[PDB]
Amino acid sequence: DRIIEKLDHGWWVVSHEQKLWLPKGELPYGEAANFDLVGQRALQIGEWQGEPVWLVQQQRRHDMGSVRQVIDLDVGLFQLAGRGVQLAEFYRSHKYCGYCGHEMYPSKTEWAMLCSHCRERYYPQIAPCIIVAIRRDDSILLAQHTRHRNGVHTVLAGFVEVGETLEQAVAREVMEQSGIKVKNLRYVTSQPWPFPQSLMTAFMAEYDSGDIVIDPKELLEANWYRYDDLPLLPPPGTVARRLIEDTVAMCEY
Amino acid sequence: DRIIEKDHGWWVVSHEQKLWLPKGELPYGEAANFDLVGQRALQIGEWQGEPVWLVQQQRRHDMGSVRQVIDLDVGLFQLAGRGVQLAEFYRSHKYCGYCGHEMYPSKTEWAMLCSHCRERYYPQIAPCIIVAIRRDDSILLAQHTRHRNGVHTVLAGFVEVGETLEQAVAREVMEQSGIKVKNLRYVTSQPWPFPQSLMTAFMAEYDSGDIVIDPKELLEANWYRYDDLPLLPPPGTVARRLIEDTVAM
Ligand SMILES: NC(=O)c1ccc[n+]([C@@H]2O[C@H](COP(=O)([O-])OP(=O)(O)OC[C@H]3O[C@@H](n4cnc5c(N)ncnc54)[C@H](O)[C@@H]3O)[C@@H](O)[C@H]2O)c1
Ligand SMILES: NC(=O)c1ccc[n+]([C@@H]2O[C@H](COP(=O)([O-])OP(=O)(O)OC[C@H]3O[C@@H](n4cnc5c(N)ncnc54)[C@H](O)[C@@H]3O)[C@@H](O)[C@H]2O)c1
Ligand SMILES: [Zn+2]
Ligand SMILES: [Zn+2]
Repeated sequence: DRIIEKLDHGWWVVSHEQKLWLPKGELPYGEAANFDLVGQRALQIGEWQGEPVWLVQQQRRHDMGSVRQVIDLDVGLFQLAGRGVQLAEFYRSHKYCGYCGHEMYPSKTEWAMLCSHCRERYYPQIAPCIIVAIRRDDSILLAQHTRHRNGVHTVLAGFVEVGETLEQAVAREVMEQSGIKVKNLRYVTSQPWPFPQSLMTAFMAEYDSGDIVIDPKELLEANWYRYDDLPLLPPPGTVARRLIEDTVAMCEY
Repeated sequence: DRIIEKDHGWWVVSHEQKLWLPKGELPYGEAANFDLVGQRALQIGEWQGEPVWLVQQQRRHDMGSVRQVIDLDVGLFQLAGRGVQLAEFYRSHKYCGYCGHEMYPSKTEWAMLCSHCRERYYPQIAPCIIVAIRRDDSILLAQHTRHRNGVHTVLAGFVEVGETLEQAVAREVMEQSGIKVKNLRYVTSQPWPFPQSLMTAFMAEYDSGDIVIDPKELLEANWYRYDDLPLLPPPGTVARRLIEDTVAM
């Protein structure tokens, strides 16, 4: 944490209310003076290839928008842009102490908010979330979502509840949304997803039993699609798409 | 979520990160046994065809940690952990952190809602890595500065915002021990309500580096041969599960 000088440089995440400043559609890069940031306060949130990544908690007049717009960057830098967006919301969300009502102040030694009155504190909230590609022989279960409305057929996802494992969360979400039981559950990777603050844990699984019965609150439609006859898919750069490619590349025939 | 009547099952009576443990054990039976009739409860799960209830209440005697009841079956201990964490979730959002007004709970999910500014919160689960680092016939085991109890265990740390589980493993191992690892394999996960972690358990393999410990986290660390292990964390912890899987090789 520090006040920005003229000869500070790097990547500047100027963020407020889940948006960040992307003039010309790009993450600002360069010297502080080129963005009128001298004298402002910033937290260094990481480093990319020799360059500090800076979080400035500030609203600009124009070009504020979604961090999704810089998802074409190297994954490592896009994760760091998302860190800034999530940190600015973390601070905004703990202006007051939840236990106490009293105003909070930020730690100097880590990402945390401390109460001026209570002994209590908070750290940023990461929301663990499962996402699973279910295979049935030569086919993959794909579904359209009620709250999306986008023509994309994708795999099944949901937030982990308190007191449950990732494995229980997969079995519970698959059952609730689609009525099927799965076997041979297998972890493959994870992915920070700042929309607003999820951590994806990505799984493959195999069909075991049951018939597709939908919860219409979550799914408009679900079905088994043969690996070479697929519909429209979620974009590259999501673990969902990678899970579907891996499952296709598996189908061995 | 409603008022309790003379109702049955497992009772998680929790205030300020403790629950009521008469005789050291979880209360089980009808509401009248425990002077609970007319109080407010939330059903938080089901165990062997019987409800598990959370009552947000302080008792005068025998309040304790959920750790006392870890000898229960994993599935029930998970539910008692849920009640403790749920009670602390509600207490931690009496007030809205955005605008400062009092919140009120959702009736359709576990959530706290703000009438005044229309933001909400869900229960915080803190993802946390734990990893058994294997080197041929050997496993990395460390003594912790926090507990100081003769127990040699594996390495663990909280995942950061913006990082993967894989980067969190590599980072925590590097910061605590100085070694670089490879061949990360996921094994399992486990809720750990102390106060609110979700452990994601990994195996890794020694790639390179020498052991140089952070004396603010570790007192000591070394490579132990799989059949000549020091005192290990108690069975039933996820740390013990990790070590026993790597011993089995
Ligand atoms: N990277 C990917 O491949 C990928 C793909 C799909 C979804 N996702 C992410 O996974 C998350 C969940 O997907 P979804 O469509 O099932 O939910 P959603 O995107 O429809 O989110 C809204 C609902 O989640 C519910 N919920 C329960 N617990 C929550 C918690 N801790 N935090 C926030 N919301 C909670 C709330 O009721 C809320 O109405 C989302 O963050 C989504 O962006 C990532
Ligand atoms: N299941 C098992 O067998 C097992 C074994 C070992 C450790 N664990 C868990 O993993 C943790 C690792 O030990 P420890 O060093 O964190 O002890 P700790 O709980 O005392 O750590 C607290 C410190 O870590 C940071 N911290 C706490 N919560 C955080 C959060 N959400 N986000 C970021 N940072 C946070 C803070 O700096 C704090 O000073 C343990 O606290 C415990 O919960 C589980
Ligand atoms: Zn306070
Ligand atoms: Zn509010």
